[PDB]
Amino acid sequence: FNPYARGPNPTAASLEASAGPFTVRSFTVSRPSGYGAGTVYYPTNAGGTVGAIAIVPGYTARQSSIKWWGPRLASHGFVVITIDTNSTLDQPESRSSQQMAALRQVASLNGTSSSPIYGKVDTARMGVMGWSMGGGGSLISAANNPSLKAAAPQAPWHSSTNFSSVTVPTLIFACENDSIAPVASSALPIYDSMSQNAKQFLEICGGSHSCANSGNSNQALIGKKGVAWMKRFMDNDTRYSTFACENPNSTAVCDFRTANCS
Ligand SMILES: *[C@@H]1O[C@H](CO)[C@@H](O)[C@H](O)[C@H]1NC(C)=O
Ligand SMILES: *[C@@H]1O[C@H](CO)[C@@H](O)[C@H](O)[C@H]1NC(C)=O
Ligand SMILES: *[C@@H]1O[C@H](CO)[C@@H](O)[C@H](O)[C@H]1NC(C)=O
Ligand SMILES: *[C@@H]1O[C@H](CO)[C@@H](O)[C@H](O)[C@H]1NC(C)=O
Repeated sequence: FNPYARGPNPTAASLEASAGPFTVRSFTVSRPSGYGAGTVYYPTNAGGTVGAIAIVPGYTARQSSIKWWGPRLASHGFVVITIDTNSTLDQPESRSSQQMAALRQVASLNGTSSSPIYGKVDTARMGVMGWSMGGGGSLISAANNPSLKAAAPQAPWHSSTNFSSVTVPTLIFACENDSIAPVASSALPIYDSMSQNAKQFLEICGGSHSCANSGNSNQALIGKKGVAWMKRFMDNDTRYSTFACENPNSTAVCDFRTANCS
């Protein structure tokens, strides 16, 4: 028996749906501690403590760019914080620090009797996501904090592609037609650098740099993969092993790679 398993046995249809099995509520963080602002999404009815995921936007961008992940993930049994950075022009290292400050504050709110997430969080089970420089920051977070259970950045950018130190299970979303952080010089080299981990590469056909953002036309596939990855690795939930590891057989997938996935 897996003490972290939540929710019904998954299906393709249940993971491609706009909403998971749990009812979601949200709040604005009242006093953001070490980052600009944040929104916490949480399930009201998960039936046990859940892991936490912190999601960071790209350069110039705000929560709106990554907000669709909050309800999508929380509805499957996660506490999700979407942040604004101290500056829209923060670089990846700063974004990583702020992402981890957001996870810290979620852990603090677990212990805060006034918070809607009082006693809802397993602080030992955490995940990192983000777009562009926030995706680079997620990879920095993973490199610096190997106790993180999963990473799933989208269209990442970092001034270095070498993440050979990362031992955290890492899914990279990439966008075929990205001209900001081209796949061939950013996402794919970042993927190829990682030698120690479970990892996956999923490139979306015809995608611009914003192909995994709020308002994308591939929420069925991208949401299925992001939830499956986080369930598999944050919850050690092998019910999700096939959904996490499979080549999905979608018209939307223009490049796929996976390694050390079980
Ligand atoms: C973000 O700003 C807060 C001040 O509100 C500060 O505590 C934190 O250090 C800043 N983080 C970075 C990485 O600059
Ligand atoms: C969060 O608090 C609840 C109860 O108030 C507790 O059961 C749980 O273990 C806490 N999370 C962590 C990681 O300690
Ligand atoms: C990344 O950095 C490590 C540590 O220096 C080095 O051994 C390795 O060759 C580099 N990886 C790539 C893919 O360049
Ligand atoms: C992949 O999906 C298409 C679209 O529905 C389907 O026609 C095809 O038979 C599928 N591939 C496999 C493995 O069956």
